[PDB]
Amino acid sequence: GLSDGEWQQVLNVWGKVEADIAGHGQEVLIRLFTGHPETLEKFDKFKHLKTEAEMKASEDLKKHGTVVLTALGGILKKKGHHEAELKPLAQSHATKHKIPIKYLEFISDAIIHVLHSKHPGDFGADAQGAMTKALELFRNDIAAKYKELGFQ
Ligand code: HEM
Repeated sequence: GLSDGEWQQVLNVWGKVEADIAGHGQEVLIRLFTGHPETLEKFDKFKHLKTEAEMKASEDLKKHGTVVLTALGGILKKKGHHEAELKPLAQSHATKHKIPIKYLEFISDAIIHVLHSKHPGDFGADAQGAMTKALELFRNDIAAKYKELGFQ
């Protein structure tokens, strides 16, 4: 798990996201979709986005980014005591959306990249370490539920 000092860094970094949740969310999803086009195919409602310009112009993509980052923020503020929050997300993403755990790795990496891109020089080495550990814990607990369901 994370130390209290590490959790404090996670939630300090998260204050940057909360100042512009929609912009961070849109950029996270765009980074995921352009870097890994197969992920776009999992969204019926985003398959029509042929270009990054269409993605950036999509108000509904920005809306979903707010949904995604609001959910992640709620989980992070539990500092690892997130079973109730995480279990339904793991179950919807395995059983309904059919999201391989690899794609959650992709989006975790996308979050780290967006943080550096929007806050260059202001996302320190300790902050990246702590946020990475928090995202790894999130992914690992999802993975446990994936394994329970036998989902690949
Ligand atoms: C930080 C990681 C993620 C979080 C917090 C997150 C959160 C959410 C939430 C809260 C919803 C709506 C409620 C639900 O269906 O459970 C949702 C829907 C969805 N998620 Fe995720 N998600 C994440 C990653 C991903 C990834 C990586 C993919 C695919 C590559 C994905 C695919 C989908 C799809 C297809 C839907 C339904 C979209 C629709 O409404 O048409 N999710 N997600």
